[PDB]
Amino acid sequence: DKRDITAIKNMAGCYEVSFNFSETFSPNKEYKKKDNYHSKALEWVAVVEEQPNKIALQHLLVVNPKGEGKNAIVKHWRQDWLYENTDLYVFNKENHWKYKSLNPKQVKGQWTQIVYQVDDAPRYSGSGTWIHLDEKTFWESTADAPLPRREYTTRTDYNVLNRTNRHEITEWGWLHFQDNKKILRQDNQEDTIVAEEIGKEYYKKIDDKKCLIAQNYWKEYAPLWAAVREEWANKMNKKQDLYVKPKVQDTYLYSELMKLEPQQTTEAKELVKKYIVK
Amino acid sequence: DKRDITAIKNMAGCYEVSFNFSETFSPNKEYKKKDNYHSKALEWVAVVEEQPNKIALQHLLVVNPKGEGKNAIVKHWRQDWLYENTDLYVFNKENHWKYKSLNPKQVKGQWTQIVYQVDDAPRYSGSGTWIHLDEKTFWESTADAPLPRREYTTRTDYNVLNRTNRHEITEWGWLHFQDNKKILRQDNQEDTIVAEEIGKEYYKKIDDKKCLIAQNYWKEYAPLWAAVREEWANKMNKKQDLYVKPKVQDTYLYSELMKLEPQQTTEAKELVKKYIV
Repeated sequence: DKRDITAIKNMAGCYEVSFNFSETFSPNKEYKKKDNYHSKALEWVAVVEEQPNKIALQHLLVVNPKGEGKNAIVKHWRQDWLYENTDLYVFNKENHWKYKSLNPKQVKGQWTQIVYQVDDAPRYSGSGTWIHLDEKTFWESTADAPLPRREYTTRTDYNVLNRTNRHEITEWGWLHFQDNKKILRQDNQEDTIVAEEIGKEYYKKIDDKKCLIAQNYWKEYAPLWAAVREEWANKMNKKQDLYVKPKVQDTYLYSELMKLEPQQTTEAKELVKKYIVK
Repeated sequence: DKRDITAIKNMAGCYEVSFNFSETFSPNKEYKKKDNYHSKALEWVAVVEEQPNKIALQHLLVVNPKGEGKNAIVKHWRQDWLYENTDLYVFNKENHWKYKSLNPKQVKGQWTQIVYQVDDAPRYSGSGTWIHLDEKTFWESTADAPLPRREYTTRTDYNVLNRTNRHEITEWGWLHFQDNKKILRQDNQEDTIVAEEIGKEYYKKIDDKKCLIAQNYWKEYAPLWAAVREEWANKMNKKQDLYVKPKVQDTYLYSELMKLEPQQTTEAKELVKKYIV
């Protein structure tokens, strides 16, 4: 179904995003639910790569609309879509992502979505079939993920967020629905659900012109980010587990990459390798 | 798909149900969320009617497992499944259900689930396709519905519950996931969503023995209820709107039927037609 490509590419554009999360259930009766979350943003999603069965989508955030360049844009998670892919990198705990090879017969008709981090490192991976039935266009998958900032800045109750993600194309844009389980993963033990949350992320399509600051940034700095991507790919094509340093020399990778200029491709690649433990 | 029929019939058996409801979002920022609802129950789901394009499932609750017969059993929502159905009764508001016709083109591959109440009156209807992909077996649809007991016993804040219902077959049984919206449809202001709720009902499969008390009741009282279904069907097959009197003589219908005996079929059909306007 080629309607599958239409749906992925319908997640591209200029959007005003409403971020919303509410806690729901817990296996502990004494659990005290945390207050609900709401944020807002201006996001431009771009199609960085279109290949025969690969579509890559980069999210960029416009923080200052009255500005120009990189100081007005903050990069956001990338979303890569691969058809009938058997090679996945999934989150275990901490800074460990493990290679998982899927059965090639279960991934038939399916698309794998690999969501990446701001520094372009792997964040989470899942596979599923796009459904174009009942006047609805949706995709669902479940994936273990690193804790987001809204959570690590607020609590230490858990280490893995299991996300059941749903991507639905809508009249006004798209919705990223999430039914998440907050899990405590400890070694040689079974996972424990500390709590659960529901999230509804609304992307309302607006005119592309209102996201021009980001389009102009990417025109210039795209070649650099392609090299960052290529290096991560070199590691992950070796099909071995990935361990990633969070900070080297009290500096994070995204910050170092951002300081770099558009043509400093070689330098960028060396930086990625400096944050890969192997 | 054949697997379609297999999926509906896997929603049957003896189950231990866990009911879980949590309010989530509201457009009123000053809204105070209500406490979460949790309950448990023992239920028997049975296949009462199976024809090629219609499968009906009756839910019966065992309230006392050390009991005998009728007073140990409480009737629960019937679930009728109809393939490629164009005739639906949809909840509007306040004891009124409106007839809706659908174009056969929209319902291809789809099944309609009409959920009925304890008095076998209609509650909600919706249509959707069963998905058998990704090692998952699911069905989803959206339907405006009347308020449940959990809510009418406690709130007058709203009058219609919009429900997005997901029925998924699982190894342990089935799950009823609910993404619902709480709406006030009114006068002097229009549809207001008061709050949103998420519900997850877990129907875990257990030994049939635990549900026999109910199986026995059904063997005896089945024909009375077949008769109640016959009268409602008469009204509904006339494809016109339905208004149901909530109470006559300050008496509810289920209560009257529940005061009857298997033999009393005519009286039942008569009691039903008393509450039909």
